[PDB]
Amino acid sequence: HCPKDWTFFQGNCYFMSNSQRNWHDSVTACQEVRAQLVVIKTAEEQNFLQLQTSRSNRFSWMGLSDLNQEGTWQWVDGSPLSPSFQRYWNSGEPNNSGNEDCAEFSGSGWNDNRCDVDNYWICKKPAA
Amino acid sequence: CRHCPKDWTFFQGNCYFMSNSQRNWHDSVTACQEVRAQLVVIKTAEEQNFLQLQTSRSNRFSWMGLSDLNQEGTWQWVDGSPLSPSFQRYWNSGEPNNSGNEDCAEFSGSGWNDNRCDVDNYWICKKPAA
Ligand SMILES: CC(=O)N[C@H]1[C@H](O[C@@H]2[C@@H](OC[C@H]3O[C@H](O)[C@@H](O)[C@@H](O[C@H]4O[C@H](CO)[C@@H](O)[C@H](O)[C@@H]4O[C@@H]4O[C@H](CO)[C@@H](O)[C@H](O)[C@H]4NC(C)=O)[C@@H]3O)O[C@H](CO)[C@@H](O)[C@@H]2O)O[C@H](CO)[C@@H](O)[C@@H]1O
Ligand SMILES: [Ca+2]
Ligand SMILES: [Ca+2]
Ligand SMILES: [Ca+2]
Repeated sequence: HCPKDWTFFQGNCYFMSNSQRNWHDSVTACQEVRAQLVVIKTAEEQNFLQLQTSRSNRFSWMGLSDLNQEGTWQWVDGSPLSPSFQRYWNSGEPNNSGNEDCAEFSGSGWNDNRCDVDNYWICKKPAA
Repeated sequence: CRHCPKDWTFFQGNCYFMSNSQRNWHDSVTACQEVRAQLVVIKTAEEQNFLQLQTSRSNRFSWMGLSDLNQEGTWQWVDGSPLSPSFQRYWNSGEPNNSGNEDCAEFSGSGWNDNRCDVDNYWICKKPAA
């Protein structure tokens, strides 16, 4: 069971924003609704999110970043990016932007983009 | 830097928007996000005074970004800060009474009242002045 306007998928609820904001404000926006900028835990979830993103032609932020530009990607839950997910980057990605780097769903895979760019976002929280 | 969008009011470096439509608390939170704002999180007594005057003169019940949804009795602002002991004085007499389970805060008369989150109320957004 999920709140109205939230999507249920494999035990979790996902909120697809209908507006755009920078990565930081997106992290904040999800906490406002007792959720978290989506942290992908399984390949099934990734396929699901990538699909929703591509069908709506909307570049969307996920809770993954390398704010120090040290090439060290971490999820907002504190966990690191497993090498198993490195395959989700689009061709040539991730290419540092020269500024704080954040991950976005773009077409078929993920892109590295500047964190202050305005993108749609996706929040996630357990179903009830 | 005291510039605000049309229909928004300025006070101490921030812009406030009072809605003309009504939505439940949850939808109000997301409504403010759509306009690059946040359901009002009150940080100072002075701000509370400014807002209570605006709301009482409009004669409307309006949502603020405060709730005790996570833990009944412990109020939290949507920005992650807890309701301070000093701000508890703003609840109207006899409130919060959790009548039929009320976990969202609204401006009501001269102070605040907890109401059911699924109730349609006007709302107030806040964002930095530019
Ligand atoms: C006279 C005046 O100042 N008018 C102002 C007005 O002031 C407010 C107004 O409130 C009138 C009622 O408005 C709504 O109906 C409710 O907010 C109601 O409160 C009860 O119901 C809500 C749920 O709908 C509860 O959240 C609330 O706690 C309260 O519940 C009742 O609580 C008692 C005590 O525990 C309990 O015994 C009852 O069973 C319970 N009832 C229910 C339904 O649960 C308001 O009473 O007038 C009040 C004067 O007495 C003021 O105190 C209010 O602030 O504000 C507007 C806005 O500016 C202004 O235009 C108007 O002139
Ligand atoms: Ca409750
Ligand atoms: Ca309550
Ligand atoms: Ca009440």
